[PDB]
Amino acid sequence: ITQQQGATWGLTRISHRARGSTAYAYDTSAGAGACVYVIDTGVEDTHPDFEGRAKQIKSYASTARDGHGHGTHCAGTIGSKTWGVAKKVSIFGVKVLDDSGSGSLSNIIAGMDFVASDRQSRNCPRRTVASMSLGGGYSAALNQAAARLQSSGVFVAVAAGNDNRDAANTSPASEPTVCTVGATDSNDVRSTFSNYGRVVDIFAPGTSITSTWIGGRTNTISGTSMATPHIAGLAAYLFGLEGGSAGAMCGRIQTLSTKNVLTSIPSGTVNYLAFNGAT
Repeated sequence: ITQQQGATWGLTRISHRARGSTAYAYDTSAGAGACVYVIDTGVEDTHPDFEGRAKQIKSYASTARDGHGHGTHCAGTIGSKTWGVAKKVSIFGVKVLDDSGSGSLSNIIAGMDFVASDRQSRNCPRRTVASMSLGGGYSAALNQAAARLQSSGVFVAVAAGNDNRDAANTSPASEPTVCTVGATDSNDVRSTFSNYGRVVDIFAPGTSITSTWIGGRTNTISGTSMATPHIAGLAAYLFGLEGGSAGAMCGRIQTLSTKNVLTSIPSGTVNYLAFNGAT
């Protein structure tokens, strides 16, 4: 167990039962041997903070690289050296959204099955994760694709949505079999924009999260898209430390989670906050 001093709040929060720490405590295994696919606007794999552990390998949009930054930020929270949860994990960028931030249903689905097939040919001994920080209106097609990816042996973490309503009307968030992620702020209050409801499985840091950005810079933004990679990284971390299965990982994260500390969690929604068991 090592301690990253002065780490960004999201990392400090998932490594401690209570607010107050300025450090990120985590096991040195740091997710080594695990793989995390980021289905978003792409990942600027040239960012120095990835130490070459990130690779943008597929695009279904107009361009082939992340010209927005959203996907790079999520990738950064997953495993960048300075802002990441699993600092030694391998990251793969799958671009399904154009640089504006939008993409077709067909391309989003195609991004999911691509992960399902590609991960089979990659050396990912500890296991594979799919991080989906995207969420539009309800879509059976999106839910089915996410379900297929999950069933194929990949742990899928998806954003709950930012409509401040039940995530039942958001996809892939509404898919029962995936791990749906809500967002919280540094004072343990549900993010003002975070969706909720029975379909949400876990909450993680999502308000004012700092991470990698395009141009080799950094940025601080908010959204369930920021909370999702905390969970994606946590699973990669657990895979590399205690192992586990893709099908039991969401439940494992719920079991380990810090309970009853969040404010504004309506009855019927789980008051579970991501915890890595490092302290």
